[PDB]
Amino acid sequence: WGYGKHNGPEHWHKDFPIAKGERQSPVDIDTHTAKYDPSLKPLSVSYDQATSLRILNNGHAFNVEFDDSQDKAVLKGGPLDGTYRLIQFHFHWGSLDGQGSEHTVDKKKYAAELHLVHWNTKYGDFGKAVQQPDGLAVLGIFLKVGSAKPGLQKVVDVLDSIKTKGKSADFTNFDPRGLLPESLDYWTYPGSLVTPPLLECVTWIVLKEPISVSSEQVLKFRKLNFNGEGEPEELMVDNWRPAQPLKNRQIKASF
Ligand SMILES: [Zn+2]
Repeated sequence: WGYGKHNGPEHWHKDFPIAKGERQSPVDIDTHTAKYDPSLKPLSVSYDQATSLRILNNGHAFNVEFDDSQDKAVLKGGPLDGTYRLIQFHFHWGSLDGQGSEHTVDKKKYAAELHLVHWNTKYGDFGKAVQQPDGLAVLGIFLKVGSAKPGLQKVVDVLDSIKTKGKSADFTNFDPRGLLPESLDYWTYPGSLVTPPLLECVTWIVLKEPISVSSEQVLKFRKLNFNGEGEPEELMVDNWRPAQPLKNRQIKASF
C-alpha cells in the first residue's frame, strides 16, 4: 500500500475491504448542506503540558509523537464525550499548491492538511481505541500558501534528518499550540482513518479557518522520500486519498 499508480488508494480495498464501507473518510464538506447544530459545545484544547518526544518518517508521512502516558495534551468538549489524548500529529500534502488536503470544502483543495490524533482514554491504549466507534478524535487543519508559520519552522528544519523511511530524531519541547488557527469553529462527522487499516473509529473535527504557510515551508515537505535509505528515490508528495461518499451521514457545524 502506498500512493503510487500500482499501490495507490484505488487498490487499498483489496487488502482493506473496509475501504468501501459506510463511514469512510475523507469527504467533501458541502457548506450549504452542513447542519448548524446549536447543541454543539465549544472545543476544549489543553496542550500547555504537552510533551513531544520524537519525529519519524514511517514511509507514508512524518509523525511527531507525544508522551500519552498521562493526560498532558488532551481534547474534550465539542461533539466528544470524555477525554481524548494526543498521541501524534502529521500532515498530507501535494506535489503542487493546488492539491494535498484530504478533506475539501465545497470541492476546494488546500495545499495540505494537519491531523492531530487523539484517543479516548476510557479504552486504555491507542490499540484498543482504534477498535471502537468512538475510539479516535482527529483534529483536521487546512494549510494554505501565503505567509510563513513561525511555529512550524522547528519542524521544517528537522526534516533533513529524517529524509528516508525508518529514520527518526529526538524532537522534544515542541508546542503544538503554535499550529492552531485563531478560531476553533468546526465541522464534525463520523468517519475513518484516511490510511490503511482505514478503521471506522474516528470522530472528525475539521476547523473552518486554515493556517497559512510559506511556499518555502511546504517545499521542504516535498523533499521527503517514501523509500528507505539507499533505494531509488521516490519523493513523498500526494500522500492523500480521494474523497469518499458521505452515504447518508450528516456533517454538522458549530457555527
Ligand atoms: Zn492523517
